[PDB]
Amino acid sequence: AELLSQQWEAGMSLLMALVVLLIVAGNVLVIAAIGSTQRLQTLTNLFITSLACADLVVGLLVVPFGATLVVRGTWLWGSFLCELWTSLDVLCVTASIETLCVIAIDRYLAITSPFRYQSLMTRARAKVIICTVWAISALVSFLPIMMHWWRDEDPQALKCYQDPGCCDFVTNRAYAIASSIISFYIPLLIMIFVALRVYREAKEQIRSRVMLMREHKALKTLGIIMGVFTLCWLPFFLVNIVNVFNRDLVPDWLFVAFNWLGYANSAMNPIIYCRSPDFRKAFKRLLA
Ligand SMILES: CC(C)CCC[C@@H](C)[C@H]1CC[C@H]2[C@@H]3CC=C4C[C@@H](OC(=O)CCC(=O)O)CC[C@]4(C)[C@H]3CC[C@]12C
Ligand SMILES: CCCCCCCCCC(=O)N(CCO)C[C@@H](O)[C@@H](O)[C@@H](O)[C@@H](O)CO
Ligand SMILES: CC(C)NC[C@H](O)c1ccc(O)c(O)c1
Ligand code: NA
Repeated sequence: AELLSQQWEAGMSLLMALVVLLIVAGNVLVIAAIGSTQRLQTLTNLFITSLACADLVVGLLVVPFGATLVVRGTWLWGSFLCELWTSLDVLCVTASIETLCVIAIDRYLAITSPFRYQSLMTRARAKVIICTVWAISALVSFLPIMMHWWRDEDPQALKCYQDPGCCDFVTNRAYAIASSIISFYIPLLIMIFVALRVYREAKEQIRSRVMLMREHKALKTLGIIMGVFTLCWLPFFLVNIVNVFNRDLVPDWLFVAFNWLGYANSAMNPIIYCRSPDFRKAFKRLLA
């Protein structure tokens, strides 16, 4: 029994250490590549930097803390840090999906009014966009959490809030539905709708020719970013709505799983950016 625990503990700590490393390595690379390569300092890559920062926070903060939880079987860090950890978790997913929308809108704009785009998109304005995203994201994630709008009346739940070694995010139905809709479902819809317009206007372009194939590989890359993010988080967000209506329909282990799949997504973008010649050559440079 104490052997089964020691085996599991150490093998899990390892897998965990790996995912931390993969996320932090991958995203530092992306930030450095962009930071040190003028060729890669497009306005669009500013949003990528932002998205990589969200993933970076998941790597440095979110995953390590949740790893100690998954490994040791309790929250070691006390109540305040549990709330902060919970916030940083919600913040990141919110910032990611909002930044993806911005990216999709940037691309729709550049593809359908290259001239208006030219005289409306500047570095100074791209920074305002990024900050506004983080501002709205913080607004929507921190305040209700710090202000306890999320808590439940149930005595089983009240037992967990009092237990300083419990860090379970048991929420009332109102918050479950609300935060899901506000932080994920609405920007998910917006992003899809916009990304389908981008696809249309890109296919009503085909009918120099190499200039247009290079742009279309880049577009499809962003496409994959958005698709993969959706697959990594939608199963969690459906299961979240469903629990509000029936806690028996979907097994608990699968609810935990879908959340980790969510965290896993922060590892993926740097791999996907390898489709691009420039990133790949910058990745070889840096790693020496
Ligand atoms: C909480 C949920 C419901 C919000 C989800 C919506 C966001 C994903 C998107 C939809 C459209 C985006 C907005 C579209 C345009 C802008 C203008 C943009 O930058 C500027 O206006 C710079 C102008 C300047 O100051 O000179 C600021 C961000 C903002 C509000 C964007 C921030 C994110 C928005 C609101
Ligand atoms: C952007 C996210 C914002 C979400 C804001 C949700 C705030 C709503 C707060 C809320 O709905 N409750 C108080 C929570 O402080 C009610 C719950 O406590 C509920 O458990 C009880 O009223 C039950 O008795 C239901 O019949
Ligand atoms: C393990 C818990 C803290 N993970 C929370 C999950 O990432 C989440 C993200 C956004 C939400 O709106 C939400 O309710 C829940
Ligand atoms: Na607790």
